[PDB]
Amino acid sequence: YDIQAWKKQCEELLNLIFQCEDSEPFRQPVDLLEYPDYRDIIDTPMDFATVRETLEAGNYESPMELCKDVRLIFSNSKAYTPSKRSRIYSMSLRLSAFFEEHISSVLSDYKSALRFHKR
Ligand SMILES: N#Cc1cc(Br)ccc1O
Repeated sequence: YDIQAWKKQCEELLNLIFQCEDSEPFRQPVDLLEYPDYRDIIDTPMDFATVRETLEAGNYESPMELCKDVRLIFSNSKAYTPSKRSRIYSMSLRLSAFFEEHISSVLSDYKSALRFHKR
């Protein structure tokens, strides 16, 4: 019932995501020089370095907030892709499946810890 355990669990999951080749297009903000119309479609850019920095600065209160930012990386990729068959979008789908498979226990354990704290 450790209410703080999610933070190191998220740090370790972000480390795995950074080791994965599929994360390369998402490790840093999208390059506006390569994609000059990016901000005409995407209102809120997000990337894994920003997620990691926000976590390390102590600026997430819960793993749900981290999960909302990670999911924004994937929805941005889906909204900017010109095709559902594109390379970068295809990498986003595999990364998303891996992230969701691993974040599920983090969220469940945190929510269970909070419910126990308030019993
Ligand atoms: N992150 C990540 C990831 C992990 C495995 Br296993 C396979 C594909 C991926 O995109």
